[PDB]
Amino acid sequence: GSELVQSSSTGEICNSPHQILDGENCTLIDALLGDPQCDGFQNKKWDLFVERSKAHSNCYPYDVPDYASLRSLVASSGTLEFNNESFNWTGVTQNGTSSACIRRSNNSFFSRLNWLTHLNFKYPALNVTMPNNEQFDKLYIWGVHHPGTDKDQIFLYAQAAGRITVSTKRSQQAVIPNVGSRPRVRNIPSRVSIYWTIVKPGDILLINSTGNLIAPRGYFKIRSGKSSIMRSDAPIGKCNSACITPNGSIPNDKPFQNVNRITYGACPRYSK
Ligand SMILES: *[C@@H]1O[C@H](CO)[C@@H](O)[C@H](O)[C@H]1NC(C)=O
Ligand SMILES: *[C@@H]1O[C@H](CO)[C@@H](O)[C@H](O)[C@H]1NC(C)=O
Ligand SMILES: *[C@@H]1O[C@H](CO)[C@@H](O)[C@H](O)[C@H]1NC(C)=O
Ligand SMILES: *[C@H]1O[C@H](CO)[C@@H](O)[C@H](O)[C@H]1NC(C)=O
Repeated sequence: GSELVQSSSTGEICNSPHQILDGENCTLIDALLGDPQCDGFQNKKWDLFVERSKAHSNCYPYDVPDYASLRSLVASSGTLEFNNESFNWTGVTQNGTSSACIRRSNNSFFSRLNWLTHLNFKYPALNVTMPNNEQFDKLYIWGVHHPGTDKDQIFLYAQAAGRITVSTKRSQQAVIPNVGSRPRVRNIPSRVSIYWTIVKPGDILLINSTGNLIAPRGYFKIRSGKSSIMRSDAPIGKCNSACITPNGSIPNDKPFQNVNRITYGACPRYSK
């Protein structure tokens, strides 16, 4: 029967009763790192985050090796509560900026990251620690910088590229920066690779670096938690509905549904 299956929708997503966050030009990852279009998303919370097909990044060219996993982690958690922290950044210059990441017409950078360069032509071996003495877990986002040329590498860090090691008592992550010119993006042949690390209470964050480090300014709180993300170009209207799809919201009364596999909230079984 067809009275058991739902096939239609208004085409709109209803803004109630689930907290929906429309990304517009921004991906979740960009709102996390702090891309300048995405400054309004700071410390926002949500039950469902909606990515758009038109989304574009407009900052430093970067890649995230474990993109999906990170995008999914932060998704479930459903918060961007960030906390600034006082790292001991001695011996280095802070707040590097780029003409590729524009903010108020001035060269800037990802709001949540800290680009360290040499100070007086020295870049000491960093041995900096940040303990989690809190009750909850801390989520730290950091990166490694891959300059286009050796000339840039010496300009920025005053020595050749060496290993970056981010470890805790439970794990260790080690990256080797790779000097090499990758195709220009926003006139930038350099790249940044994004990595992440979770620190449990009583555990400690340990950073080891001789350059190429793109440092965190602090941590996000990690829930997880049942929130989510859906890729959809569907418009948003004012209404109430418990079940949302990428083709729009639908009512939750039939046992089945053939509009789309992906749903959030109290929904029918997909059938087809
Ligand atoms: C969305 O992206 C377009 C393309 O560059 C841009 O013109 C527009 O300003 C962006 N929207 C806003 C206001 O963030
Ligand atoms: C930061 O690092 C230096 C060298 O390791 C140390 O001597 C200094 O006391 C530190 N500053 C703070 C506030 O811990
Ligand atoms: C670095 O930038 C942040 C905000 O971008 C600012 O609050 C801080 O004072 C800056 N640090 C230094 C030492 O300039
Ligand atoms: C961190 O990394 C380097 C390269 O492996 C290592 O030689 C150095 O001793 C380490 N620093 C600390 C804090 O042990």
